[PDB]
Amino acid sequence: IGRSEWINQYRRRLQQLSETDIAVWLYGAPGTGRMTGARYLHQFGRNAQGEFVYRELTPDNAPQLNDFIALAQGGTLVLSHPEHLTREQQYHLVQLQSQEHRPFRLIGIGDTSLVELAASNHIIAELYYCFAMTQIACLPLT
Repeated sequence: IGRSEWINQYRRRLQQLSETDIAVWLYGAPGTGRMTGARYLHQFGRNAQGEFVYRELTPDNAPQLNDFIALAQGGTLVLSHPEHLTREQQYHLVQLQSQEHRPFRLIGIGDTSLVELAASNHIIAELYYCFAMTQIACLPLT
């Protein structure tokens, strides 16, 4: 079973995760150190040099999505409460990821795994598609 195996197993995911440009979904209850993973992931990321932007998406700010993408460019982009985003907005996001070379590394931070979000609140399948492989439960490295 193991006690600290989970962290190393969790830690192992980050180490092997860092090379890939694939979107990572970091989820769990707050204080689970998911935020710490993104910075760690970004810091150990190839695009560490690139701007690192994290946005918590209130409805009022959810509209000016584009500024984050433009500002965020060449570097990791971190967002939460992605569920708010318009289907076209979800799709925009999703389309950019498709290119062989990603414009930005996309990390999704959630209380819960997508699926339970996607089920609970509708999320487009395409957006889900990148997410499904990368959806992770953060473990406190402290």
